[PDB]
Amino acid sequence: MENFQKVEKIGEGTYGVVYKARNKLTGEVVALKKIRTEGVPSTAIREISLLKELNHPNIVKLLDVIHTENKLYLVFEFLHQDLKKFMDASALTGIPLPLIKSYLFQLLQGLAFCHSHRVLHRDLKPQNLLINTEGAIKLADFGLARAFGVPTHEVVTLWYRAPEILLGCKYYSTAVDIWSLGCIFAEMVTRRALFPGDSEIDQLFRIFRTLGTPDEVVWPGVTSMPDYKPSFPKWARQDFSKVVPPLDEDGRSLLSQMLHYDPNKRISAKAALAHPFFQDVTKPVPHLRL
Ligand SMILES: C=CCNc1nc(N)c(C(=O)c2ccncc2)s1
Repeated sequence: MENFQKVEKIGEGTYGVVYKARNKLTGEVVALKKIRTEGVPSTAIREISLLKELNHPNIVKLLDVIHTENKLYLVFEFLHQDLKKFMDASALTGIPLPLIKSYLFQLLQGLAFCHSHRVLHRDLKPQNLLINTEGAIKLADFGLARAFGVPTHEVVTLWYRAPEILLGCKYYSTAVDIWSLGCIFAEMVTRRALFPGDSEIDQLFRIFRTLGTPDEVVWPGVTSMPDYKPSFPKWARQDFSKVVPPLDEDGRSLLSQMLHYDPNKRISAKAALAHPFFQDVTKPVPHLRL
């Protein structure tokens, strides 16, 4: 904008570009997202202005929404690093379990809050989980699909997409976020993406190959879904101890519940917080190189 100075470009999206900026007047440093077009749909600006009220310590604060000259600016509190970068930097050593558990616990708290207020993220990924030096981790760049929908030179990653979305479900439930967070949990533990699909069908088949091709037994209604094909190959579920070694049984149990095929059987964020895995949760600080 004009009340700001683009320190640097910190991100790219199909929607818009993200900049680290400094408020010429208040001096506060923020992340600024710029978006495209002929009048900007209002049904969007309303679901957006509503997110300005969704305040929680584990949700990146949306400071302002500014619609001007066919441009939409979202001003957010700035964090210094995202989990994707932190994982790459911790890849040789691995994030210590206590920190993984603390991050998973905080993210479930952020989701429990969003979900209790009927708001879904829809596009959780390491790149939009932001961390600070205080040991906090926060949810950012909400999918605002209910605000806009589902999305140059920016291929959308499908690695964290819940199976019901890939199968063409018309209505997303809060379970899509739990699925995405389970995939992230597995990735933090193993230091490798759980289901790195490079196309929608490849994404779906990688999930099937690991968790077994779903059927009416484990997911009632699955065979009636829009993109379900009877011709899908039938893979047997793989031994789950092979999925996230060396994660302990409490962690494996919780992950397995976050990855249930049936959105109705999938654990909620609130129930996940009560899982035995968090009996010894603590809040360590990460070592950050900024
Ligand atoms: C991760 C380091 C840069 N600092 C950031 N800080 C914040 N708050 C960021 C975002 O809210 C964000 C917006 C749109 N897409 C992705 C992230 S990015």
